[PDB]
Amino acid sequence: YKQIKTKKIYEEVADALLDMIKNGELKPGDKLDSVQALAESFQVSRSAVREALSALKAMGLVEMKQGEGTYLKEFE
Ligand code: NA
Ligand code: NA
Repeated sequence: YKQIKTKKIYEEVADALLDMIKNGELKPGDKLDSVQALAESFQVSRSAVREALSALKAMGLVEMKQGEGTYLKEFE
């Protein structure tokens, strides 16, 4: 029961972001914090955050509005 999955660091970060989506902290259409801000908040490298955001992008959860920021997808 307490045989918890072990994960790579970027996967811990991706899961924390998914959690925030589920709990309504990060809402569809919201601009995500910068890589630097997320790295500091999660106590990980910029590299880990970028890999986590690539994972979310591959899940179709992320987009760009023209440019200058990463946004949670609002409309599928
Ligand atoms: Na592993
Ligand atoms: Na973490």
